Amino acid sequence: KSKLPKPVQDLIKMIFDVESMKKAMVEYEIDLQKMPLGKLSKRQIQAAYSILSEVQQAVSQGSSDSQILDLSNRFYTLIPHDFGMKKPPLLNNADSVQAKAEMLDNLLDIEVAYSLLRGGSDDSSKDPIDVNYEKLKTDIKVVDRDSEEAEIIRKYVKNTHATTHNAYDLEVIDIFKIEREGECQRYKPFKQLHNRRLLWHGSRTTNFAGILSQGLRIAPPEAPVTGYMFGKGIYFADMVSKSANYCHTSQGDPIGLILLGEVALGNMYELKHASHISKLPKGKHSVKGLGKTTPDPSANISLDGVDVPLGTGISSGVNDTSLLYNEYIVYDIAQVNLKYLLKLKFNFKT
Amino acid sequence: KSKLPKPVQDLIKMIFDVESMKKAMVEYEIDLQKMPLGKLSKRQIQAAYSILSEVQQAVSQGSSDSQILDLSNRFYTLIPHDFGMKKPPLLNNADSVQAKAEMLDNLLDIEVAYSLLRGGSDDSSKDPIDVNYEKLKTDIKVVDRDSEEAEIIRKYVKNTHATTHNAYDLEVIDIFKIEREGECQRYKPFKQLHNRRLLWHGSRTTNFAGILSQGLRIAPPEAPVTGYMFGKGIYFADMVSKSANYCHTSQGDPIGLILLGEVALGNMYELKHASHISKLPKGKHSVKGLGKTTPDPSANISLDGVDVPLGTGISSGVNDTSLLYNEYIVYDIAQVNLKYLLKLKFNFKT
Amino acid sequence: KSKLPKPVQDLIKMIFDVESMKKAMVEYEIDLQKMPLGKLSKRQIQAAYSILSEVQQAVSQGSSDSQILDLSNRFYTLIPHDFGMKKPPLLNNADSVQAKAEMLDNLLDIEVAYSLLRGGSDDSSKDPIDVNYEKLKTDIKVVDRDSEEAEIIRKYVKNTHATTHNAYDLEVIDIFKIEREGECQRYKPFKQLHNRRLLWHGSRTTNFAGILSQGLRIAPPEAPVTGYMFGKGIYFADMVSKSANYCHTSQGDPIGLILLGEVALGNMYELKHASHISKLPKGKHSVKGLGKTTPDPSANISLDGVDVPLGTGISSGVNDTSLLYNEYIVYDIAQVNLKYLLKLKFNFKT
Amino acid sequence: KSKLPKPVQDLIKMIFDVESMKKAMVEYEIDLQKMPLGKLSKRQIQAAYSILSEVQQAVSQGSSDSQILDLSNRFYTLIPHDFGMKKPPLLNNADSVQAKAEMLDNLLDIEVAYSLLRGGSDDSSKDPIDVNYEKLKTDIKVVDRDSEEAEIIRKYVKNTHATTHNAYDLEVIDIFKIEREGECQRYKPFKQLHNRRLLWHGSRTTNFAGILSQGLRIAPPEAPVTGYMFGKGIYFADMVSKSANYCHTSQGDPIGLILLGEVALGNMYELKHASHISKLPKGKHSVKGLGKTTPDPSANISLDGVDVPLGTGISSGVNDTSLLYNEYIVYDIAQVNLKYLLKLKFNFKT
Amino acid sequence: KSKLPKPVQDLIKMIFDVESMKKAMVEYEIDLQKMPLGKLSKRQIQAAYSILSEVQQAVSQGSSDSQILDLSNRFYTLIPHDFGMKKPPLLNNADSVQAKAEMLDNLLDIEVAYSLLRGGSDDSSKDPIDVNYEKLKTDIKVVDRDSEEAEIIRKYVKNTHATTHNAYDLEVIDIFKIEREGECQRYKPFKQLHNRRLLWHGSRTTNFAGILSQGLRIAPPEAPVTGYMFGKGIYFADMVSKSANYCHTSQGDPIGLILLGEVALGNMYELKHASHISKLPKGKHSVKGLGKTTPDPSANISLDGVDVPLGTGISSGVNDTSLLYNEYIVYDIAQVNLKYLLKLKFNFKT
Ligand SMILES: C[C@]1(c2nc3cccc(C(N)=O)c3[nH]2)CCCN1
Ligand SMILES: C[C@]1(c2nc3cccc(C(N)=O)c3[nH]2)CCCN1
Ligand SMILES: C[C@]1(c2nc3cccc(C(N)=O)c3[nH]2)CCCN1
Ligand SMILES: C[C@]1(c2nc3cccc(C(N)=O)c3[nH]2)CCCN1
Ligand SMILES: C[C@]1(c2nc3cccc(C(N)=O)c3[nH]2)CCCN1
Repeated sequence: KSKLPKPVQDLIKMIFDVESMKKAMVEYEIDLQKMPLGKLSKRQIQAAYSILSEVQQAVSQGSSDSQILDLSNRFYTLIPHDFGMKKPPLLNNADSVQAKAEMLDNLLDIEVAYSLLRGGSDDSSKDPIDVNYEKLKTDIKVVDRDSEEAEIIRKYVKNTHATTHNAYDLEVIDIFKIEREGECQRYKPFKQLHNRRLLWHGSRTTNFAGILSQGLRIAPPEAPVTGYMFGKGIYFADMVSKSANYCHTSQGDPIGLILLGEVALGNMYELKHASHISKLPKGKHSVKGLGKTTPDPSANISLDGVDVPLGTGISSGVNDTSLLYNEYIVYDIAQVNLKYLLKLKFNFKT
Repeated sequence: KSKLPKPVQDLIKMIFDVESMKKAMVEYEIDLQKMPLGKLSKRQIQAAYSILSEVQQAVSQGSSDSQILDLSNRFYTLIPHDFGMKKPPLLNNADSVQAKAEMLDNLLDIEVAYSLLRGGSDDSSKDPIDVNYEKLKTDIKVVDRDSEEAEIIRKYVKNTHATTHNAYDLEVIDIFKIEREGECQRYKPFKQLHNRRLLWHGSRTTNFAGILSQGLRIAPPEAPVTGYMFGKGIYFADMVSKSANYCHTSQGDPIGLILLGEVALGNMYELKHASHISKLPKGKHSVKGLGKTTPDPSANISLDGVDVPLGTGISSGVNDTSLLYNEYIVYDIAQVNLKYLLKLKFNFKT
Repeated sequence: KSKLPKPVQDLIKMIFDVESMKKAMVEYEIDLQKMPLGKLSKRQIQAAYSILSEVQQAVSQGSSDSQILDLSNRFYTLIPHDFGMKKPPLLNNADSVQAKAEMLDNLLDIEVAYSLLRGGSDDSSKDPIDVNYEKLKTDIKVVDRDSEEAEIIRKYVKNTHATTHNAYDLEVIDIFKIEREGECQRYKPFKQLHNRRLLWHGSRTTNFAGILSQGLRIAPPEAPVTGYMFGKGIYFADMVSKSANYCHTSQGDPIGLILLGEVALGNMYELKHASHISKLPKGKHSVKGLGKTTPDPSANISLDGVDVPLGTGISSGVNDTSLLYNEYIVYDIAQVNLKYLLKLKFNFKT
Repeated sequence: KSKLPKPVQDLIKMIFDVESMKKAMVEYEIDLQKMPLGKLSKRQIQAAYSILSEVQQAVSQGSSDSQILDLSNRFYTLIPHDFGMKKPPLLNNADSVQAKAEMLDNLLDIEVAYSLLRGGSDDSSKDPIDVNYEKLKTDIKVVDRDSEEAEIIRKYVKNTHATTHNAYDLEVIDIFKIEREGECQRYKPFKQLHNRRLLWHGSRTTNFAGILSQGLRIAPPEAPVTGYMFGKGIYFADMVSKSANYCHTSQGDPIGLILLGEVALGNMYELKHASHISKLPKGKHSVKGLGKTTPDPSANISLDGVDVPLGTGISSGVNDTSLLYNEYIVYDIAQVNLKYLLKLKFNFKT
Repeated sequence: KSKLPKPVQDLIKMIFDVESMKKAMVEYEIDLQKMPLGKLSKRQIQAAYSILSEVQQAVSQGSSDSQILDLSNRFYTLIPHDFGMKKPPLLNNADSVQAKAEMLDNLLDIEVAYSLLRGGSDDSSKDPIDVNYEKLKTDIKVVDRDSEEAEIIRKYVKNTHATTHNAYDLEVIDIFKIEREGECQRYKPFKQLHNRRLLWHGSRTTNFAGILSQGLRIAPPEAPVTGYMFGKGIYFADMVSKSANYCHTSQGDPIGLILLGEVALGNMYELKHASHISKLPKGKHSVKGLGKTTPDPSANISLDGVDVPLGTGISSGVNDTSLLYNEYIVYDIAQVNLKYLLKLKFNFKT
């Protein structure tokens, strides 16, 4: 039987859960009869991305309908949604393209997870636990609840979580230290870059197999730009509250996963409103969206050079921003070093 | 084409939505491969109820396990849940039986809805809209947004909805007046009973076909008692906030349905803590669970004799109660007269 | 002596107050010794705008300093700020250009007001009150406190003002009905455009002479784009709280002015994040920035066809927006019809 | 049997309740064995007042103890408090004298009530209800719950009651219109004085017999001045929250009484901090203590000339005051016309 | 070049800023054309104080106008305010005299600062930084951010700052240890007095040159008494929130200065309402105004004998007070030992 610790074994079952994949798809109204899990394709998803981009263009130009109707019908022909009646919803605005793209993003990681869950040798010489674990290409270790690392992290979570949106309370059930294969050399260069911070990154549970196996990725060129406040990059927050909302947990499934990564920010280009760049000013190596709220700077803390902004949340200098929280973006995956993964229990106050 | 107004036509598509049925089942982790919608049976559900009751008994006695294991395995053999690994959850406590029973309740109405959605004559001499509408055996009319009825109702909803649990805001999209076949004579007697009130009753969208076609029903004898604070009856609230939580809506599906019914309460037996009776004291005809919060009595209002407690929520006399809201229970379905049905939009504040 | 009502006479003294102009300039650290009020020039302000735009460009490119230093020194040579020591602040980021542009905007209206306050015939055949009043080219009337108009407006102000940012409370001291010369024909066309709404527009008191005499204007081409979430246009809000923050009042001067204008919106292009367009999609005639909060739609109200969204503030459908409040933008001044002007007393809670 | 309405009969039993008198005395730690109700004397209470004033003087001078000890022993020799051990508390500070004076105030009205409850003819030719009612020398009438008067009053109570100190909620159980003998001519003069307002005045239930029979009175000369922010006068509030705190109700006895009186204020001398005057500036006829909170002026309302400030509570112009609420004081009892008396139910939120 | 640390150099530029002086004067509506900075006189300010006192007297007596008009005209003849029209405001009430006195207080320290900024030798043998520094006659040192002193102070600031008036958040930018010449011997005596506490004292930035050079001073005899709740003395608070409001910072200038001083309180005379004494009871050496809120006593802390009440804010025993916060007053400047000065950044939540 697996020599893996019990908490890791449970982590493995969580991310490679087929029922969870199926559930996310039905939550999207996708018809599994026509589009089963094993039938998801990458080229199919790229095609869908392209259509979405075309809708956004049609929307910006103000297409004289008809074109919007055909594009909409084309999208649903590729992504078989079952509605029954009322007819398929029309994709005629930014809000609509954003939702569909967010879905394609998730469906791609599910496709990635299903494709890994079915490879190599589906024999039993070894239990499914250790095999699937190996497929992640990531070394996973449990962090003792009573250590220095755990204390810092828990405080990070406890302090950057306030009451302004306290629709729930956070409880850390498990803390894992992580270092995926590949993310141990690639970073070494950007390490010779100042302003490295330990930041939060939340994401749907059904995307973690893809995230651990492939690392955080930047949206492909066929993907619509709408939905990314600061262009196609990798986003992080310094307040657990901001990231936790991307875990999409609920009273039904109050358990979610969240990452903590070391990101070599370098000189940050500061902005207060959405701006599509990806182009970056000379000398800048990241973007910091300025939020209304920020961790108490006096409470900052470090270690090895990586700053950890676990100060309680206070009002920042500028409020003339649309953003509520800080937001950090990098446009090179090499600037990111995934360090920890937290299994969190969301208790809703309701 | 259907002569029904557009809002009613939309109501019809909502309650007879197969994708919605399928989605509620997958949300329960049920494996549709083994247990498709068309395969749901009433006797199967009664059997499942019986097992649940046996678990509750085993739990109260403190069964020396083994018996709990076999009962648990028996439940999952009847209700095929797909877990993958970790093994099926053990049903060894009140909290566990309550969740499963709540599920069986919902699965029964879905079974009822699927069985109605497939009967009579699946021909096309008439569009599916009018046919399915007739299957409800309920007369449905739209209440003009600018009428007296609509004004009273909206205020009822606006005032009994506070900020203590404001995880969302309520918006009335449609208001329907209703009178199902059968619920027009049966009540006439209990009408000759004082203390009639117009109260709220929320419920999952997927249960409305069953509710409209069969009316509100009291739990069967095989059903576990755990989960019903005051025995097997029909529950109502006088604060929309209390009932709205049973609609189980979310950011994904922020739309829900809620009923308003006239209930001939008669003399109410007042209690402050859960009590399983169903037996009722001589001269009493209902139970009022006393809550910490209550609509402002000064703001009460009537019409035809039916009191409408739309006063804003204030602290009640007694707080020495566990209950947060008032709760009304009747043990005879004839004491209930369903009058209106509201389509509501839940806007979460998050 | 002036036949004007006392409240209008007081309004006149307010907007044509020289001490107020002088005070706004010193608040900007401007040195009146070098740059007196009478020395402000329009070409000087246009030049300053150009420099600011050049800084923004330098900032976006990431100019290798030196260029940033010379541009900064050029700006302060044109706009003489007295610092004393520490040296002039460097304009090397978006946040810096925005503040300076906001200042140039205000300084231009002050220049406009000073230029009107000194023209025609500074004789005394007529008192300064009626003369200056005429210079506004706007017909001003007092709205009786106990009328229908006043009631609607006050409710508009009372309901769209919540407690989330209740750093103050609002009190309407005077309500004026207005129709400036020119804004009585120019609009007639766009009146034949649907979706006309009565919206709020706040602004510094020292800008009202310019606003009444010239009407709301769209930023000139030399002006930096940074600072306008949706391009150079005319912005309105449907929640008095949003607009009131642009009055820049305080415990020292708790009195401010705010406008209510009828804007022929037409088809609104809906967005959730900043987007510089001005280009507009075919068929769209305005932009609606979607906020997290919005007036209760059920409470909407009209008259003559102009909708007045005085519903209390509730959570809107989407929160996936950066914006807190709704925001409406039009890119043609003819789409705007200034109707009322309110003198408001801000009571801070502190 | 009494022809008095039931609500008035209940009012009568409330204010002439001996058990209530006894209870207030034991709440004061007074030993009824030594000082029974029937043993309370007016001269005894005046003597006690004098001692208290002497303590205040000793406190202001900073008496070298001993004098403080003898005065303290003298007070407790007159007012027999049972402590048991620890010894009698020392009266050596303002806070101590204030509490004792407040007690003497209450004990005097109880003495007054007991002295009325035992006079004339304790025969039974008439029931105790009508007799005691007559002893009040006040004409009492019930105000129908569905009238104009009741509506105004209830709104007055509902709006001037907020959430800042919402340790309870208010419910009006009975509303009485009142006009005591004597207070129907005496006022006629001051009626020819502007600025008449309908204000709140709360007070312990055990003081109402004295208040109805003798009217609101100003503290006697022997009484300490400490405790009266603005000298010995008659105090009123324009926010039910302020007055309700002087009813001293609780979860045990959540029922209290509160008055509404018409007071001919005249020119008000405005102050922001305690000031002992009673001397009043020429032309002023009352004092208005300026509070941080005040009823919304726009919502003011009148009738017959008496202003009723039932506007919801908002932040007032000045916060540089110690006072939280407005407070009105008059130094001539003739300036007061008691109009209504409300029986209120306090529901604590706890 | 100056050997002073950079943070001290910045402190020096802050308090000796001429633009800041000019700005405070224009904020007062003072006409710099008539009353330039260099034209401010001490005798002129004393004269103005006298007039204010005369107005207060006229107000208390209730002067039959005319006298109020002449006094008002006399005040504005001495203090040249530019209004333009509407005419000069009438000084006919306590609220008016308080504002004017507060202004004279500030104008005097500005006069003091301008008089120091222009003395000795305006040569350049030494840079203006070290010269002006010497003129303060105060030894200034920077306290390392990571020391014991800094930790205690920051906690003092973080805990005595709540959410009840959280219109802003506090950030300590610099912490200076201070000991002015003279305040090193004078205190030695009162050090042999118990109950020494480290308390807060806020003040306008433009008053610090005067405060450091002359120390905290007690109002002169010609000064009005109105405005000083407990007579002319030196006031301190034990909750940073109370003192911070006297820094008069804003979104425009969110930076302020605040002092921490050791005050030898001795026996405190406790009061709950304003009381003009200065006379003090035998054995008492200070006054403590009792507030509704107070630092958690359990969290008290000391060092060398000086208590530091940095407990979080909790409800105090008595609420029967007008005061919201505690307030300490001493009537001998020798009882005060200025120890630290904090540069604070105010972040408004708005
Ligand atoms: C909306 C979007 C996003 N913005 C974020 C800001 C802070 C944190 C996260 C996170 N995932 O933890 C964010 N995710 C844009 C890129 C993909 N999803
Ligand atoms: C938990 C339970 C329930 N209690 C309620 C109290 C007030 C209202 C409702 C409602 N459905 O609107 C309630 N439903 C017990 C019976 C079935 N579900
Ligand atoms: C920041 C900016 C602005 N945005 C607004 C949104 C709603 C209302 C107003 C207003 N003035 O009442 C706004 N003003 C951009 C254009 C000039 N000032
Ligand atoms: C404390 C004191 C008092 N101050 C008040 C201010 C507003 C209302 C009332 C009231 N009784 O309704 C007050 N009572 C001083 C005079 C006797 N009691
Ligand atoms: C209003 C007044 C004042 N009262 C205070 C109470 C606590 C602290 C302070 C402070 N300056 O930090 C105070 N200042 C009266 C004397 C001058 N200003």
